Amino acid sequence: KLPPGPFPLPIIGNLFQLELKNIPKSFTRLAQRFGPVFTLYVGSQRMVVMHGYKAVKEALLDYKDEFSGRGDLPAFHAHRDRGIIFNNGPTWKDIRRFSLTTLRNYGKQGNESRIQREAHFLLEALRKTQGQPFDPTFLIGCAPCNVIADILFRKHFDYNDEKFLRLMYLFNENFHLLSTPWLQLYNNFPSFLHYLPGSHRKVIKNVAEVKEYVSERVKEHHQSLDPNCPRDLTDCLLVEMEKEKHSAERLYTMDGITVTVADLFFAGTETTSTTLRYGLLILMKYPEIEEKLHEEIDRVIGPSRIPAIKDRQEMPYMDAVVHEIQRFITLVPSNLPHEATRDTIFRGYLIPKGTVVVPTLDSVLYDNQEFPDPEKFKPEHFLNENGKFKYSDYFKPFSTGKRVCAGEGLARMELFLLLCAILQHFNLKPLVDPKDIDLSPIHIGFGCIPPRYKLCVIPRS
Ligand code: HEM
Ligand SMILES: O=C(O)CCCCCCCCCn1ccnc1
Repeated sequence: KLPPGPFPLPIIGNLFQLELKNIPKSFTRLAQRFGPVFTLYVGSQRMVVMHGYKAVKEALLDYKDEFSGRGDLPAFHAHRDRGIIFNNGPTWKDIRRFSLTTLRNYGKQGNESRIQREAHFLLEALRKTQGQPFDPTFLIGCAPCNVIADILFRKHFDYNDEKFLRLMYLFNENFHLLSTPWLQLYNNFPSFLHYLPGSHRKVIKNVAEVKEYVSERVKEHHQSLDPNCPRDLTDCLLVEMEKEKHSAERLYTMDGITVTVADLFFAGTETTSTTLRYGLLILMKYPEIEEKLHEEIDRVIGPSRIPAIKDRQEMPYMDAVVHEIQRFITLVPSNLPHEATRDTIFRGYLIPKGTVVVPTLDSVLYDNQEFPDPEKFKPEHFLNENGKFKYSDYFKPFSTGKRVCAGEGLARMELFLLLCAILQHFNLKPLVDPKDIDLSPIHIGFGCIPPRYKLCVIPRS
């Protein structure tokens, strides 16, 4: 006995129910017609979609083990059932718990200091543009890139090095491309379409170039490994592997490790970068907000002292903007796809093993009761009428549960420390009138991709 759904047609199924440029808006339409749990078939891959905090909460927390699987994402058949993001096999639980442990120890003062170092290079690069117009995409991006780099490869990159930029280029191209209608079709009809021309070929060339670059980095680390002396997360995984040779039941291969690593790298980068990039664009739209932030920075931190995590509890306005940048932009709006590990019962309904379960996040992030006027950027969505920070259980842009984002703590510290560093030293100057900025995502699918723009940064000191 399944959840309500539209009458699915042969082979295509429910395709017609969805606008491919805007799946999330199409899920919300379905939420009115059929309620907070509904059944879609696309391909003949059956999926269950939950809408609204109540229904999204339950699915993620109440039925933890049941929905802890990873729905199939064919663009990433080079990552599939290895690593962490894209993996549905029995190899998942142990790689995830171990990578989590490792991050937390590299992370505690290590993350604050690491991020803090990186901001010196970031600011230098922003100064360097000598107040003239620049696309921030591959400037602001280098900062979260380096941070995940040093954790992963103890490697640090200059801002103009060829390969660095090429990695960032691929990260960005795949994200744009994975948010286009053409890719959405690819994702549910992979065997009809895979071998045809079109930009799934590009997204796949690119997944491979990234895996190849990482591959080489993991072999480099083999060949000069001091087992006594990890230098980065790569070594720790190599080390977990060597402790595991005398065992026919293998839970790490060179392959296993290169994927864990690629996952962390591209997620460690593209994710923070998009957020930051969409944050600056928002703040050029609302000059009054950017200015309230300058006053609070100058009052609590002053012209020059480096920003720290301890400054957060003391800046309730920044805290609400960093929260609202994330809330408003709904970076991953349909979440990452879950799947039923087991046949299960949800509220009243049957969900078979192998059903893709979509616990949609923008429906939570955009609750009309939690956040009146959810369509508007409004810092006071996280402030009592009293100027103090207002916590929300509805702030789930990292999801929650057995598969909660592995990079949460890092990302959150990044958006804060970095936004702070940026605005302390510069003001934003756009090249169009604040009134004229479209803040709407240009591509909506896998992520929400912001308009491409240029700006100027004007030194404060
Ligand atoms: C900056 C904003 C970020 C957002 C909004 C975000 C969001 C998400 C979301 C929504 C998921 C899906 C959770 C689920 O399966 O239910 C996810 C998974 C994941 N994220 Fe992130 N992320 C961000 C940054 C990062 C960073 C910085 C890293 C790593 C350094 C990271 C690493 C991962 C990994 C490895 C998974 C797969 C988890 C698993 O299946 O066990 N993310 N992320
Ligand atoms: O294809 C590659 O190897 C690199 C490009 C992949 C870009 C995907 C970025 C999506 C952000 C969603 N996410 C992924 C993990 N945590 C959040």
